[PDB]
Amino acid sequence: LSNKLTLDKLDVKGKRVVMRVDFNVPMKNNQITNNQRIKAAVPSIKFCLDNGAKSVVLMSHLGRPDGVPMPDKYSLEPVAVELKSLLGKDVLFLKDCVGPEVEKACANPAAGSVILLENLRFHVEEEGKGKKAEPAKIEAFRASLSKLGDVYVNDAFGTAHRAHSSMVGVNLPQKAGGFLMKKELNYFAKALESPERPFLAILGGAKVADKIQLINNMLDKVNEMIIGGGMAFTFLKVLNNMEIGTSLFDEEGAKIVKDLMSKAEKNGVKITLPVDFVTADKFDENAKTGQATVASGIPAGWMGLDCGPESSKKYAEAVTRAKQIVWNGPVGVFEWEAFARGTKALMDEVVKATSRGCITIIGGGDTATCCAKWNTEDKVSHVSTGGGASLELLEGKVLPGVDALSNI
Ligand SMILES: Nc1ncnc2c1ncn2[C@@H]1O[C@H](COP(=O)(O)OP(=O)(O)O)[C@@H](O)[C@H]1O
Ligand SMILES: [Mg+2]
Repeated sequence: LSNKLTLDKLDVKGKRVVMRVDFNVPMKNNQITNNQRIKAAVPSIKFCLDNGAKSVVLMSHLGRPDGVPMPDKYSLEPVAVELKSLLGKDVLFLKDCVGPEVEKACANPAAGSVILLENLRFHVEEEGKGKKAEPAKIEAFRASLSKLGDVYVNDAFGTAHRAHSSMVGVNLPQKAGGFLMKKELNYFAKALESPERPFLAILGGAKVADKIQLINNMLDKVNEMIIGGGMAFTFLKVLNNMEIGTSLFDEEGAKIVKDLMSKAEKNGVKITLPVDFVTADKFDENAKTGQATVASGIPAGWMGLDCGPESSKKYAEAVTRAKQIVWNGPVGVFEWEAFARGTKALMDEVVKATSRGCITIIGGGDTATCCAKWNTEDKVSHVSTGGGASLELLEGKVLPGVDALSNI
């Protein structure tokens, strides 16, 4: 951010501040399971209020409602409640994020007002697609958001890889990076400058279509890569002709698997894929469970939701060799006890590695929740609010949310 406006240089006195945050927090049984991402924005929010901001209007997405209002499933209302406790101030929640009624709520607020808008992705104009997109409405959506403040702050590190309307399209004269954006970028700048080697990337989780497309460039930066979680099945189906049942599979990514493996070979990147699994008869906490290996395949109508013990051993071996690790994506559905062992075991190993001097970086809305669940947040080097955003920094890219900020 050396050439970007940041919040420490933004005059907020008497100003309405419209602020993009990443409040895309994990939810289970409808409750917030980790408030990490909300707590992480509090320093910027408090700074604005302590320095005389007239208001702070907070906007985020939650999940992927795909441009349709889904207040039953993906409302940010619970976040407003949580933010109250964390701030020490009350926060007014609006049931939309644009236009007439929201614009009036934000036009001239009482001094010190904190306002949280509803899920930006209830409108197809945020992402620009759903559910297909339309330029004049996209422009109009961005215009509306811009009226909600006099100055703009982006503290949404976790979303900074998304060139979405709220992230790159707000038109106000001063667009400043917040303190979380600064903290995260500064950490990664230093950690990625001259990594300790071997440098291992651990890629798991879900969102396989997105994550598989990051591997090509990551292969130029790391010395080893664990490909686990939901992403492994695309690789195993292609490379081993493994039956994968109903496990996550990315048709598009499947087409580049062999090219990625070629490139890993060319670059001397050792790829560790799982070799065994805990299977489920459906995507449910209380599914019937089984075991499978790559040789056995996964039966029809069953899905692999965790790696098995033989995979955990191979993952542990990669971790023991590492002097630096970036981990994004649990290696199983760790939210459900039946499918949590692989991720706990990997967590144990990553903690052990830190203790003997490994630089260990865990990132993501869900992967950071692994740290919270097993009480390891202060037992690794850094826990980032960014998952994909962090992987994009590892690739060596500028994040669109940062690029869109005002130059100094
Ligand atoms: N084999 C699997 N099949 C389906 N989902 C999985 C599997 N392994 C992990 N997951 C899920 O991936 C989800 C989070 O992945 P992701 O969003 O990519 O991570 P992060 O939010 O840290 O970037 C977790 O909710 C976990 O339940
Ligand atoms: Mg996630």
